[PDB]
Amino acid sequence: VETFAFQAEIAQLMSLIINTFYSNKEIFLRELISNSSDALDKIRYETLTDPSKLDSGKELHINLIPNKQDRTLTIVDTGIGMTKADLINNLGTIAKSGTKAFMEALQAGADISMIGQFGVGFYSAYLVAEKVTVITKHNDDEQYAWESSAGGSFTVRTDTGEPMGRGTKVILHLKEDQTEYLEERRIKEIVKKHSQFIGYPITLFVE
Ligand SMILES: O=c1[nH]c2cc(CNS(=O)(=O)c3cccc4ccccc34)ccc2n1-c1cc(Cl)c(O)cc1O
Repeated sequence: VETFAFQAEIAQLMSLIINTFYSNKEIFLRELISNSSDALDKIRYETLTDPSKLDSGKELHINLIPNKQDRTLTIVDTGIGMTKADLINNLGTIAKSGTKAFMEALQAGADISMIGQFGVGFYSAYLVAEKVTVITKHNDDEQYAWESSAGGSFTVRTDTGEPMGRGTKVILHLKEDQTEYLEERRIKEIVKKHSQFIGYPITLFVE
């Protein structure tokens, strides 16, 4: 298991997300679905020139899976996925130029929801999750698991769980007071409000 530090601005962003009083936490789902849509756009794009890219799975979709027993909400997509290097590079060790000014804007009152437009919407997961596990499989690498409970670090390890074929699964281990996100009606409402016209099918599983 390898442990990495979050880049300083990323850690600062995570703390802002966890600490700032902001009731509109439901935006986390819109942001994770947006990332899934980008990943699906990318594999679709690559397949236009190389159909064999879809050998690991032809279906391009997003599934939302609540599990009340585990207190988890999982967002699964069959997008391009991430290699180990992609996880490290994109989920914690590098901050895009402009991140410092963006956080200064948040502090002066800009809406936390702007993290999506800026390109750091994944971290919205920490509005509702005490821990996030990201399981991913890219055609060019083996299956990996990234994980973090914030606190300034994340881990990466090869994953031995159920093979995914291709894509990414974000497992949100919900905070005790955020169980509304395991309810069918609540998830349905959020998807309709914020993600109704995504260009790939979104299936909300039930229990
Ligand atoms: O697995 C992948 N591959 C993805 C490829 C892109 C392309 N855009 S990018 O800026 O080049 C970029 C490249 C690699 C990793 C990125 C991670 C986040 C945002 C942009 C990233 C977008 C999302 C991707 N995801 C993914 C990630 C999260 Cl966090 C999620 O919740 C669900 C997901 O499917």
